[PDB]
Amino acid sequence: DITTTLLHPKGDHVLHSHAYPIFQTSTFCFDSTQQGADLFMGKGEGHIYSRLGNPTVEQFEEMVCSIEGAAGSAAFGSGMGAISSSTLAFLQKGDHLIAGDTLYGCTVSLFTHWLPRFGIEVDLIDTSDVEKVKAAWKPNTKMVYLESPANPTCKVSDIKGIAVVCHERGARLVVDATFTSPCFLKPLELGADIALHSVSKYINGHGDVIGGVSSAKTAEDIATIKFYRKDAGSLMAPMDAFLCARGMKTLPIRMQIHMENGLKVAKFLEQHEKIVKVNHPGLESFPGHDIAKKQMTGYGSTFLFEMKSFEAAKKLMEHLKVCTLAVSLGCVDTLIEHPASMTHAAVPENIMRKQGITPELVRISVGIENVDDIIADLKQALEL
Amino acid sequence: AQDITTTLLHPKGDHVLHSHAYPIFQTSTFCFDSTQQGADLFMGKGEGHIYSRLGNPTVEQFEEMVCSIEGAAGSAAFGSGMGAISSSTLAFLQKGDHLIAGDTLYGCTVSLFTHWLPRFGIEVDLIDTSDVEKVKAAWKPNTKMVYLESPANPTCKVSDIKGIAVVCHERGARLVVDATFTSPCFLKPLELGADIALHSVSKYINGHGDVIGGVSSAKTAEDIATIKFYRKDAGSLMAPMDAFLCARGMKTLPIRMQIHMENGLKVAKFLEQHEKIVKVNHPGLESFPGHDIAKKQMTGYGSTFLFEMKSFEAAKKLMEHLKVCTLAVSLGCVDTLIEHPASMTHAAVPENIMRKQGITPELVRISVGIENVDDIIADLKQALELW
Amino acid sequence: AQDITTTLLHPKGDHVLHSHAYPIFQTSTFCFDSTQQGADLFMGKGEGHIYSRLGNPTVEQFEEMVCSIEGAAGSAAFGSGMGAISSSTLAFLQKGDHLIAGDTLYGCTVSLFTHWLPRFGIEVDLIDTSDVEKVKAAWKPNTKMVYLESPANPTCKVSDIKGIAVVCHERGARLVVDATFTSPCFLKPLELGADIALHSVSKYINGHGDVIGGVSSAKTAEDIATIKFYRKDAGSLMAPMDAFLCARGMKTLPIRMQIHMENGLKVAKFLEQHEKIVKVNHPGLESFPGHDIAKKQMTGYGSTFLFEMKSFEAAKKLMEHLKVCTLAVSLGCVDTLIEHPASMTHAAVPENIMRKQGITPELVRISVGIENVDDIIADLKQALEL
Amino acid sequence: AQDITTTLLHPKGDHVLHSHAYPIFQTSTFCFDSTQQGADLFMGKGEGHIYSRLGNPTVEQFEEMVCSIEGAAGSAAFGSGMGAISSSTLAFLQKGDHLIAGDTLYGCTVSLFTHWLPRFGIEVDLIDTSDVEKVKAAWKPNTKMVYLESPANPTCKVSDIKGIAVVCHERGARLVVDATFTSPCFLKPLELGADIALHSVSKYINGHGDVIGGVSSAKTAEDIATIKFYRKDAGSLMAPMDAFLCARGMKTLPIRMQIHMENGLKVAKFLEQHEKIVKVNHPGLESFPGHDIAKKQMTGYGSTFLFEMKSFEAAKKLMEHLKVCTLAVSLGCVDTLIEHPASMTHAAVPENIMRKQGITPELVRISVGIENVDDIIADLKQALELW
Ligand SMILES: CSC/C=C(/NCc1c(COP(=O)(O)O)cnc(C)c1O)C(=O)O
Ligand SMILES: CSC/C=C(/NCc1c(COP(=O)(O)O)cnc(C)c1O)C(=O)O
Ligand SMILES: CSC/C=C(/NCc1c(COP(=O)(O)O)cnc(C)c1O)C(=O)O
Ligand SMILES: CSC/C=C(/NCc1c(COP(=O)(O)O)cnc(C)c1O)C(=O)O
Repeated sequence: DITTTLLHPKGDHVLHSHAYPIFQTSTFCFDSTQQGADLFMGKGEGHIYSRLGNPTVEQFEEMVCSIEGAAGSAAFGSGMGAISSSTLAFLQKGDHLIAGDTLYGCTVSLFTHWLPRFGIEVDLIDTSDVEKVKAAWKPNTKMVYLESPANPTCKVSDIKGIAVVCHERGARLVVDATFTSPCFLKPLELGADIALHSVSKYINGHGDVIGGVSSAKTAEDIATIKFYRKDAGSLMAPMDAFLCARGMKTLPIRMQIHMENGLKVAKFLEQHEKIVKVNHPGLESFPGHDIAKKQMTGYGSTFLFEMKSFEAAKKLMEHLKVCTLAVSLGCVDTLIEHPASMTHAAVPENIMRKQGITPELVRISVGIENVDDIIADLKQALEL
Repeated sequence: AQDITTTLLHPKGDHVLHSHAYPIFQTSTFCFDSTQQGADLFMGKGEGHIYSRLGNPTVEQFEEMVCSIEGAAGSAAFGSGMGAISSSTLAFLQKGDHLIAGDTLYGCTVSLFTHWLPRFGIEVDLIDTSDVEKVKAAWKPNTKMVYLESPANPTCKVSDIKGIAVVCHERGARLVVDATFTSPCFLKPLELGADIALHSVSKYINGHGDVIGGVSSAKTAEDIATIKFYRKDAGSLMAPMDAFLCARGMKTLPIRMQIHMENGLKVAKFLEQHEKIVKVNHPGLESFPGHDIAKKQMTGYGSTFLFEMKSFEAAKKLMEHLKVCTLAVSLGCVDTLIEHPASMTHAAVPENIMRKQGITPELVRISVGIENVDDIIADLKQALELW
Repeated sequence: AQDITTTLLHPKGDHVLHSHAYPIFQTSTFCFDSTQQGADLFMGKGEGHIYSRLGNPTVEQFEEMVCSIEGAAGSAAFGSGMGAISSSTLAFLQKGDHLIAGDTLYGCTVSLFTHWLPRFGIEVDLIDTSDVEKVKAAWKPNTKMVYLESPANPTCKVSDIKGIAVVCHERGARLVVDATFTSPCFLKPLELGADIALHSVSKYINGHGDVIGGVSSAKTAEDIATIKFYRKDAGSLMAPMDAFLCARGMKTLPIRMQIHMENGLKVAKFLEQHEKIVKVNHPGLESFPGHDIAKKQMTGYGSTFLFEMKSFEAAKKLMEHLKVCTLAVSLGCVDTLIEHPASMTHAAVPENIMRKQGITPELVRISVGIENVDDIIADLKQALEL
Repeated sequence: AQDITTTLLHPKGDHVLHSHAYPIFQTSTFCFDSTQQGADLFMGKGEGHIYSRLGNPTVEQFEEMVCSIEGAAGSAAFGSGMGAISSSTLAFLQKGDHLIAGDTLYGCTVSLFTHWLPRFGIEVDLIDTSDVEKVKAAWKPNTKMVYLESPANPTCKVSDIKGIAVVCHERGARLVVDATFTSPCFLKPLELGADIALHSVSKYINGHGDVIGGVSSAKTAEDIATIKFYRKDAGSLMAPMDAFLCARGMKTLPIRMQIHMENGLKVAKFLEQHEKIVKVNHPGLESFPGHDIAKKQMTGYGSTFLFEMKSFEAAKKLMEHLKVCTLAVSLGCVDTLIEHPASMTHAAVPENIMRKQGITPELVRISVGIENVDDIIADLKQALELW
């Protein structure tokens, strides 16, 4: 499985060290003027300066590249860095971008405030309906950007169907697969051109690092992305790369538990009288379950449910003993959040409506704690 | 008036669990007491933390240190100098705006302004900013920003920061200054009229050659908020461990700069009088054009500068036979570094910009560290005197 | 009751500035509010910190996690397993005391007990602790301690911890158990009657091969205070960064141990039926001597064990033609390690005491990781055909 | 001869993958090429690594830096000063041996020597080592070691290291010196005849208040090997991250020490002439007994020293009303620290030893940092002149 691959990354040992060393350095020495000059022209093997390339970071990049099935991967200081670099490395004044209508808050901010200032046209549309994508299409359409399942509502898009449109019509497909991890969703295997993650979430999974990663189908696209990163400057620190690579060693095993724990918690919620509705892609009752079972080999453990009022969401969120009230997701312990007033508080009213985000919704990110302990925590909070 | 050495060693803030050194907050998220307290923090109400991309205690401590020396309204830390530069320009410039920038700049700044900005509909002109009249002649109705690096990397070309600020202030343009080469001990652009002062922290501020990072400081609370708003979406963050290391390096910044300044002037004078050396571009030498501007507008000099050999082969022979100096890119480290701009830091600069910058194969750039200055001069002398 | 997985993920204690992950207190010293407040802390009242050698918040968080799983009065972290062992024995033993220790121990423990303790006037007997009557027969009027490893490094020899604890309780001696090889998920010596339980945290507890450290946990508040008092003067400290890494590694200990156990078991059964293998020393095999004791005293098994090849040449051929397993010392890492005890971990052990622990040039020690077992079996299988 | 500043910035050793900063080997174990190569390293021949308890590259780099300044045959790093002290004594002393140690020592060293060593059959006398005749009078046929701290913590009592060395050399005893208070910039006990020189690295060497560590250096390959043999079984290891930080702190050791030495002397003179101050114990003052010995045997002074107020109440009022100085134990940090030995560092010292040390409630110990010395003096002055 994917576990052996992750624990046995390709490459040589450094001074026979079993654990890969942390290259906490800015610069590298040259043997001669020519050797230094050659590296600047991309000939020969070696390093120049950590913003161009750091061995500890490259090891992390290789690990993600191996499970994505990519030509190459680039690490960043945050998911937002991956997202900016995977879009603005390509899009320019006069170009048009189609993006999902329901996206992580700060992605809405990027697509909605910054891109138009740089002369990029952006439409947000319901990407669960492939014909809706075809109708928004323009002659200057250069990219489609998807998040599936979406944050926070878990709305599922047909990545593979959109990928066909993109191939035929000459556009890049970018997919944020943060919510599912590369164990369960491999967008490049579905026709996508770029797959990206907030490493801050599942990939690292220990709640102690912010980082991003972007993987490209072609060698030319990852070189462009890295060229942008050189100038935009969102870098993963060597220490964070050591921590991310370390976290990734247990990724396959953690995902297995996240997925099963998640399925079980959602079912407890779906059949509980105080719960109106549960948005989890693995449920038969959820719209897009068929597409998601087809296009993914498993599910993340972050999902959303509806209470009967705002008072009751507040009641539940503030009387839990095990779950922690905090933003973020995909950590080893359980997190709980209120999107309307937190993660998606800054999202414009009209995008708020079309997304379906209301004060009645509560988002949970189920950890790898014993499931029954998680359920008993939710139980006492709901029933008391 | 308390000395800068004392200020850096005693930054404002409450201790955390009485810890003498400020802890490393290696965390992504923060817990809320209640939905309301968390809701409130999201709308800027109250004091506290949400998520490290928005604000991390260890990073904020480093920001406060830099803010206190720049004399700013606030500072923002980044994953690299280039993150600070992108976020200090593109947070304000939009399609249809015009930027005037110096014609001699760090190579990747040239890349950013010359490849990326035009793609975003931003008009850019690279101008000799050592002549205020050339800046005025380049001005247009839509000019919104002037960006300077002075002394410039790598030729040390000096721009009249005060003189250019007057023009920005009269015409509604922001003045942004990259002061990396001098450090905030010696060059404080906010006191000269700049709106934004920024640094690659990777050089002098950290000083120890073991971190890549950036910082930008704004005169106005609104401009720093805009910068951090851009940083939130562009995602160039300083990691907590890197902030801890940068704050630690900065504790010795004033005494390191004092030694760098003195060492670099002595090495530049030795080189200036050596038979093998054609000329020396250090802004503290009386022979240097713009020495008079540099001495009025700065309070000292960094120790990174450039000199001319008689040939490319003489430069290669020198660079490769040093035992104290290290052949490598970067600068501002405690130990002495040396490099060849034409084929290294500036090799990717388009040909017309590189000849406008005056960069040729005979030039060598040296970044003098805090080693004993006589050991540095002896290392250079032996190499210059080779069979 | 709350499951161990949940307990490790939700340790007791206040958050620091609302930080979700516990901060790394990379500091030597702490500030006082007042002379009295500083003087009061030095007298042990009430709450706070002075200096990291005395107590560091990051390190104490890790200590609390181990203490919670051991069921102890308290825990102390060290710079290495050898620091935990040294501090758990010499904190109590003095000139004229006598120590009974298992005859099969980690090589450096042998070095401690055999070279250093006798120089400090402490008498030491290495005896076969798998037979409780031999423990009784070695007993002396000055016996103050029994030290056990079970299963032993590297042969996996099992001792009757429960039976020996009764004798220790009867005769007024402390029982100290190194449970490194099994982890506190599966072996809990303090439940068995031991007074002190210790681990090289370098192995499973951290489990990522990137930290050296030790921990010792005591039944009584007085004993853990004595251990810490010794640590204050001896100076084997866990660094704040290493404590951050050990706490973090420990968050997945329960699920890692589960895979290590199942993985190890299957590899061991593969080897036991392979015609190039004379015997497998895995305590979870029905064949192995003292399996009966190990099944009763432990709730699982570690993934490190030993097995015999036909010759030294064959052992050499195995270890040098593997593609997935790594030739290296240590154990309990996420990936598979392989080692040759006679010329490595136990090379320094005196021939005399080496003879009677039954370690020969034909023995090979394997530490099974959390890789897919099928891949580990294939690696072994391919190499057993050259 | 190359300056110590240059030596510390250019340590011998190969670069690792051309990295300018030495990497952090956050690893427990190392891979072997073959059964033979692994077996050989345990023997041990020739070059390479096994397991970080036996040797770690990052830690070994820090060890070489110390070894080069001490002029030793080798150095060993530890998890704490106490770790270095335990391993520099108990690696050699066994049951039946006799140790002579100073009567004024760091409190936890008194604890080690008076509680733990006797439990191991080692005979210990604490002696006034400021008088070589008292040392000779305490000598017995089984004396194997003399252990000194000079200037002593906290009273700065000076011992004649050179005089005592002559006696150790003639009689077959090892001389062990704890030079923490002075740093290896100013005191090199191996040049004065000591067999072992050690430090709490937690103080000046690291200098930044953010690590606990120890180091010990021996004049002979055999002695450093025995120390490392002891270390491997006692298990007091320096962590890879802590070694990276100590090596980084030590890059500025010579310049920090120069500023500490001058600041401390100026603060001691200010205090000495102040009406509130009864006495000042700084070995650089001509009024101090043993000033003549310190001057001859050291090439400078650390900046930690003690002074006498008129009362406990006056000491407390001083300590609690400082804005620059920080109230906390420890010393040798870049910022100034202040402490009350009687109730803090030396509170657990048996009262027997407390009075031969001369430690009273009127004494305050100050560790003067590298802040501007006028800011430090103004902070003391304002607190001394309080209503
Ligand atoms: C301030 S709110 C906490 C952050 C949350 N998510 C982030 C996120 C990013 C961006 O990733 P960073 O830049 O690493 O945070 C990208 N893509 C997706 C699907 C995401 O969910 C959150 O709690 O929903
Ligand atoms: C590959 S070459 C090494 C880098 C060099 N300089 C960097 C630099 C930056 C950018 O700062 P980071 O992003 O922190 O590197 C910004 N501003 C200025 C005046 C700079 O000199 C160099 O060796 O000249
Ligand atoms: C160079 S040999 C590698 C080390 C091995 N183990 C060590 C060990 C320790 C000591 O713990 P540290 O001090 O953390 O190593 C204590 N107790 C037990 C049961 C052990 O196995 C080894 O591979 O057998
Ligand atoms: C709990 S009190 C704070 C510690 C202080 N000093 C320490 C010290 C050590 C021991 O070094 P570590 O083990 O690194 O602390 C050794 N040798 C000497 C001359 C020392 O001064 C103190 O504030 O006086």
